[PDB]
Amino acid sequence: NQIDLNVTCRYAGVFHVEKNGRYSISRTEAADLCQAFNSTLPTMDQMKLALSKGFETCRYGFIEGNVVIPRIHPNAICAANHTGVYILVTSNTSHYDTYCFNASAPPEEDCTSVTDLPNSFDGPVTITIVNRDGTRYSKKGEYRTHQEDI
Ligand SMILES: C[C@@H]1CN(C(=O)c2cnsn2)[C@@H](C)CO1
Repeated sequence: NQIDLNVTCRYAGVFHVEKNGRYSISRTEAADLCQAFNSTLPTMDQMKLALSKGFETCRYGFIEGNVVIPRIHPNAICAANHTGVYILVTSNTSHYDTYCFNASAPPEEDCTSVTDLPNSFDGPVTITIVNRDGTRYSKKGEYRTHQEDI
């Protein structure tokens, strides 16, 4: 009973979280997941400031109100070559990655590793935070509050 959470650097508190190496997070699960990181879904303004500090990914993820990809460099296979905060307009499906915002993080680029999931609750799952440099932090618990997400 294991969940891997791959996380990035933070940029003005905003970071990306991919669960189990595939698009697998619902909107309800995303809010609960950021809450376990003492974080919230970023606002569009918070995401635009993170972008300005150096944040980009090549993966769709929830923010408050939309599903987006922050892009700095145009790449044909990432958000159809767009730059800026690219907003997903048309999709049949409901599961993506998520972004999270931690107000207590540093103001600009923070590429240190994430070493804790401070607000997860008691439960049976081995939850492993996997950093881009491969460093891992694991704990037994749960973060999903909606049964349909389990
Ligand atoms: C990234 C922020 C802070 N954080 C960390 O584990 C951390 C430790 N050192 S740097 N980042 C988690 C609470 C998620 O929200």
